Amino acid sequence: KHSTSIGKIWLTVLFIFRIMILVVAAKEVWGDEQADFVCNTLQPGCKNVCYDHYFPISHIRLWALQLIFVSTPALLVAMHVAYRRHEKKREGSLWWTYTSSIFFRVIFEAAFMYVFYVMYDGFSMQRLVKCNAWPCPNTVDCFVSRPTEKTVFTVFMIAVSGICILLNVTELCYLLIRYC
Amino acid sequence: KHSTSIGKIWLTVLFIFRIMILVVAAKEVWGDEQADFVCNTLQPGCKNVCYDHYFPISHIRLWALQLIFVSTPALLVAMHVAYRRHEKKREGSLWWTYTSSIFFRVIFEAAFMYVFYVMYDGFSMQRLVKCNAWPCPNTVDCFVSRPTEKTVFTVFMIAVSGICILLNVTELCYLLIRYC
Amino acid sequence: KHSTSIGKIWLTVLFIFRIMILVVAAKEVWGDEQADFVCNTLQPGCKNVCYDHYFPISHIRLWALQLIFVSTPALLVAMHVAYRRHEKKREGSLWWTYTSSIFFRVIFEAAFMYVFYVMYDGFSMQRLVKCNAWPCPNTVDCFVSRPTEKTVFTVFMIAVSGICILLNVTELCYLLIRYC
Amino acid sequence: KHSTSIGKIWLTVLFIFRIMILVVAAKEVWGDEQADFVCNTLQPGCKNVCYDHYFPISHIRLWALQLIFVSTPALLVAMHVAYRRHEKKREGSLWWTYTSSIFFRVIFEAAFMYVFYVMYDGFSMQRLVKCNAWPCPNTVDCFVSRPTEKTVFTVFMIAVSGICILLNVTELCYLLIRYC
Amino acid sequence: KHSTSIGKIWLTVLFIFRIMILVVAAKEVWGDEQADFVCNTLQPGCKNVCYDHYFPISHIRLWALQLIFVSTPALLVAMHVAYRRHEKKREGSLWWTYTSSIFFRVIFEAAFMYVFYVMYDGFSMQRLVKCNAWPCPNTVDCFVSRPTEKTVFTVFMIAVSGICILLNVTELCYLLIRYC
Amino acid sequence: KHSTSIGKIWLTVLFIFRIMILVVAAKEVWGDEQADFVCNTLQPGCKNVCYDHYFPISHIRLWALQLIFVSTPALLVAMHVAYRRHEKKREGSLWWTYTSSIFFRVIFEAAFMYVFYVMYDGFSMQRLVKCNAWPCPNTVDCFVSRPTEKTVFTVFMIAVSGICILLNVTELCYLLIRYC
Repeated sequence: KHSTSIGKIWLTVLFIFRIMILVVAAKEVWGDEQADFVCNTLQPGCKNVCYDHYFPISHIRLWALQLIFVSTPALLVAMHVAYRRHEKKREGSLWWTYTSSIFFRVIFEAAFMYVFYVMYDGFSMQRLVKCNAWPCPNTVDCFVSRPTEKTVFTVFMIAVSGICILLNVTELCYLLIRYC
Repeated sequence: KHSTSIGKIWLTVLFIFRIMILVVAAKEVWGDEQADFVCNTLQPGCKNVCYDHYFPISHIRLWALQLIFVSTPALLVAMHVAYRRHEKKREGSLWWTYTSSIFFRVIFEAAFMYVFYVMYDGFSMQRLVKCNAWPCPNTVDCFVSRPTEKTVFTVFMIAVSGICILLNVTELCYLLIRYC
Repeated sequence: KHSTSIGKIWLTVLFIFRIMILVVAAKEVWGDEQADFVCNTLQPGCKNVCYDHYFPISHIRLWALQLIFVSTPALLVAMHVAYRRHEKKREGSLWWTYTSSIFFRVIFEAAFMYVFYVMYDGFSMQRLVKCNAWPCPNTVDCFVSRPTEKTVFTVFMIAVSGICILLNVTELCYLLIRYC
Repeated sequence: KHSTSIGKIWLTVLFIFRIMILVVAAKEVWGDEQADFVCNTLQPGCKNVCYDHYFPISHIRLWALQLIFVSTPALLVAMHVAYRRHEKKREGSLWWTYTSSIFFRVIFEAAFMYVFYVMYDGFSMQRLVKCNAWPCPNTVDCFVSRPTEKTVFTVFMIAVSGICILLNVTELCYLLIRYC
Repeated sequence: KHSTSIGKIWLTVLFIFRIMILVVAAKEVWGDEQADFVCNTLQPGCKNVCYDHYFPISHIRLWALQLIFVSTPALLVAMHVAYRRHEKKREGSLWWTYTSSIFFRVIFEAAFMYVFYVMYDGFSMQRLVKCNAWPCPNTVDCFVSRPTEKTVFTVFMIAVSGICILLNVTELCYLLIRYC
Repeated sequence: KHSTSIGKIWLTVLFIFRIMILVVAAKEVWGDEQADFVCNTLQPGCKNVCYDHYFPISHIRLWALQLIFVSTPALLVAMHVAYRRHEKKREGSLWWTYTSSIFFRVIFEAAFMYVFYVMYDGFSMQRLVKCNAWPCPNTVDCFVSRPTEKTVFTVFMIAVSGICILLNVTELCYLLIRYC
């Protein structure tokens, strides 16, 4: 509604960039994450628990959840605006919705980025994971599928999300120096 | 027709949220539920009956049935309204359809949530299931595919359904304090 | 054309209900019907003939044929009406087409329901099928994939088809008490 | 252009019927025609040549070719009409195109039906085929996937094609009793 | 722009015919070209190099490249025409673009047909290929998947391409007897 | 906005050419890149690390990233233009956006072409790769799937990208001889 140049151009383009990466290239990279997960063992069920332990949620599913979460505040505004428009036919209020929506986008973007770091150590996928969860005997060596390609796409998504955080913080800074 | 702000915004957004989770992320998590179901046994047919025993209906199929059921009352209203519109050209009556439709949505939402709890104990998927159905000899250990990721998506869908119940109860409360 | 409330609302909603069940949930339930059909034998070709014997046509293919058959009479009417409209530009006749179309819909619905019962005994799929067709030696035990989930969807489709029969019979009753 | 009731209603509906069967139900029946083709032998390459010998072209591909061939004469007319319309802006001639198009449809329909009979003996798929093509040693037993379901759909397609031939012959009879 | 009857009817219909064959029937025929390529050997890597040696590019990929290549000259004209239209608002020139576009279509059609012959000997696929490329020991027998069905579709595409060449040559003949 | 003939015709046609190659033919040439990657070894995990070592990112994913990157500058301009249009309603500036966009396209095109050369040596895929990464014992022979077909498509994409660089350099040359 009252977006700046970066609000409606550099934020909408980067959002489409993230979706395009997810659906065109990234999704099929993760297609055989479990199928080509190879563990050096003869113990039945060891592969299931080790993959589940080291990948509690896939990266692409986490990114899909993140994109769904950061697009919801914009969607809520587009229905509140279309509702107040018809209600009158039957600033101030609009300002508080647009400032909170930016605030919620920053929180959602930072929360998922924090989840990525805590759950997956850093941002580089390792070739070998060592697993001692039951029923694997002692420690079992398992090997990840396409660790390098997944690292490349992880860096792309994290870097763009970090840029989107900065582009949202500046808009909050601009809106919080005039009003207050 | 006579919806409040939460009726046409917070209820329609949450409904789209559930569909987006189901088709974009959740469905492929359950892609190999039976293909990667691994049992420690040499008995033919044991894997078929143990998977069937512990998963009488898949979670995503239950969620798809729930969404189809909770969207039907809205669909029925949108056809009754378009029918009465042309019938006159050839409140009161509309009020009773909109109050019952909300009532049926609450019952449908609560019924499926109850089915989820009774059928699947709690809301967390276990890594190991112990099965003694014929023809499995004694008790056979079987291992579930992606139990943690399925648990995460189960919590998401249950929480949103619980919120949707509250958003529907308040609208019934508002409509049942003015008329009665 | 001259449909009642149940003719254009409760019949069109149920028809869409059946299609949504078929394409969104049911079809992938039957995805691995033969792939996970497991027989306890070492005889080549035994699995092929036993599956063919017990599933001469898949449930979803029978339902797809049923929906195609019960939608043609309506499609024929919508083209006859659009043809008579332009022919004049270049009741009575329309009444006989709409009464026969309902009649054919009832026959098609009842015929497929009868085919379901005769071919598949009841409406519950069994876990074990015993097969003695050549080249299987003596009697061979075979195990069905997802028997419980298939039973659940079978009951849903049969119940809705039975309701659709009743909704079509009443319209025939209403049209056959005024004219005759 | 100058079609009768059966020309534009009963012929167009049956054509959509054939396409609907092909794409919705029939295509996935033939999905594992070679994958589940099982031969009782240890000879490498025997399965490839026996399947190729007994299925020189799949039924669904033959039906797809038939539908493409019987729809081209109508497509050619729809471009000739749109070409003569603009040419004048820049009967007799139209009659000869519409009579030949019906004639070519009958020939194409009968040619493919004749191909089906000659290539595949009758219209019922057998469970067992005996194959002695090199490099199979002596005669090798092979087993077809879903022979009964394929027979059911073969009968449907042949019966509808036979009806379409009759519906096209009558139109030729009507056009060949007035002009000649 | 200045096309004859065969230019805009018989050439556009045949082009759609080739696309329809490619996407509806032909593409799935080549679905398991390498998966069902069977060689009589125990040498790892032998199957990879023999399939690559005998199929440097798949037939459907070659046909897709042909259709893409023979469609750009028409696409280039449709953008040059829309560019000159707006440029004036801001014959002779159009004639030279339409004559060269037909010329390039003939060259592209003939080049790919020549590539098909040189690369694949004739137009019939053989059941057996004998391969001696490293690391295969001596000569290894390998067997092609669906050779007869692929031969049938190869003949269809070659015959239509030959017809399209003749339809393009006549238009060049007509355009080169009036101007010169 | 101020594009020449080559800017809006020969550059947009080549861009569509690259997308058509990628989605219609190229993507499923790379469909089984890892599935048919065959290594001569019995060491678990050896295949995973050798494929990852020699294919850090798939060619099609690199091309998809390249197309996304070289289409962003045009997308940014189309939103800046639509933003300045409405801002006035509420040359010079447009010139600097269109000149930088061409500049960024050249850099992005050259950067990815350089990445292709450095990462993959030349532009021809080899049949055999020798791999000594842990845990592979000594040096292990591995064999690539469809090396010749991938080489053919690699040459096509490199040649078109090189042409696109030249078409973009000339436009920069034309714009940098009038202004400067």
